[PDB]
Amino acid sequence: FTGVVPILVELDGDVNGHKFSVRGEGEGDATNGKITLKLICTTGKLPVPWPTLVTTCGYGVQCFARYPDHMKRHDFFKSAMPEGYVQERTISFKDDGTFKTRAEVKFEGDTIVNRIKLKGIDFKEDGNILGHKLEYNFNSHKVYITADKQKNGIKANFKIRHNVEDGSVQLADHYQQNTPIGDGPVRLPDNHYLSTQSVILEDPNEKRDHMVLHEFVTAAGI
Repeated sequence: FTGVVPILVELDGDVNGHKFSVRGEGEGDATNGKITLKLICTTGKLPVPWPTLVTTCGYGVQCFARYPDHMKRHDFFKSAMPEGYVQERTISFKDDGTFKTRAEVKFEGDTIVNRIKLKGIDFKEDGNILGHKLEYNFNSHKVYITADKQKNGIKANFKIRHNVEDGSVQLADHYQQNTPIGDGPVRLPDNHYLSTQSVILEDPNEKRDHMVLHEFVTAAGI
């Protein structure tokens, strides 16, 4: 992770029966804590607004967080490489439905690959998610990481705030658990967080339903 590593993202999902697939490619720079991704919906029109997938694909790969020198001891993500780790989540949108996600992150050659299955249920058809009322941007968060010795992994907790067009804010509770795939020693961390910032852009020469994602993540709190 000292250099620039290519990324591959594969997502197969169905939210309230609408099946969709999303494929993306980009590169992460852990040294500077940067991520860039172009993600494209291959099945046509995305049932859900793009920001709701930012965490799934984007916060999907968190190896590329920049852990400062005095905190390098707590970096589970890089510590689990190259065998990889499993990333499981329940994302519950307040007063609406629920994402439940299983993802595997590992190296396949010089490339890091993020493979996800997503299944969402109980969404209002005129609610903020299925009716596409979310603004095409993303807010700044704190991913609170904590150790789970019993599962030899970590747990994560954060509240994502999705800006709504009318000025309101759609809250999304993330409950995340990570487990390493490899038999080796991974170090399980003291309490800390990952402060995240994101911008969401467009490729003008891309006409398929897509999103261009930038992430900026640095660890803090020790």
